Amino acid sequence: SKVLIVFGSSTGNTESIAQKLEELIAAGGHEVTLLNAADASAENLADGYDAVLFGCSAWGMEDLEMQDDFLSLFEEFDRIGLAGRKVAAFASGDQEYEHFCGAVPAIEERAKELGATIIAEGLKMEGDASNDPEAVASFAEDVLKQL
Ligand SMILES: Cc1cc2nc3c(=O)[nH]c(=O)nc-3n(C[C@H](O)[C@H](O)[C@H](O)COP(=O)(O)O)c2cc1C
Repeated sequence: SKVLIVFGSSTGNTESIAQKLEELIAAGGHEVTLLNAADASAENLADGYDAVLFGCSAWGMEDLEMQDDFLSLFEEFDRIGLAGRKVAAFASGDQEYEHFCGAVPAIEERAKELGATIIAEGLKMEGDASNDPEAVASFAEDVLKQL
């Protein structure tokens, strides 16, 4: 299967998780493409992919709850081509904040509204990939079960 992992990361944490997921998922035999959301154009972004994984870190303040680069992309979700495709979401955040990884449920929410099938429980965790390999590895296995 073909997987696109698009992430918004401001200190490299979610970027980290995204590299790890690519690693684990390629070891599962699949073609993976890793895309920084700062470099992504929403229009037809999902063409050709069997599954799309969305990474987005949590930022309660100034920023309209989402990571910068991901907010610009998320607001164009209906241009991506998500109808009929498999989708899952993951984030890095901090439990000490009132709303922990709030982008997770919204990504799942909008995707599903645009006709995508959510294939794994959304990953909410703190730090980078190495901070919590067990959380990353579960997310990956769940995705890999739907590929
Ligand atoms: C300005 C500021 C606001 C934050 N707001 C939230 C938030 O409300 N919810 C949350 O879960 N984490 C919040 N965090 C934690 C960050 O999202 C956390 O450091 C995360 O790992 C960063 O991910 P990234 O490096 O991939 O962008 C905040 C951190 C900073 C410093």
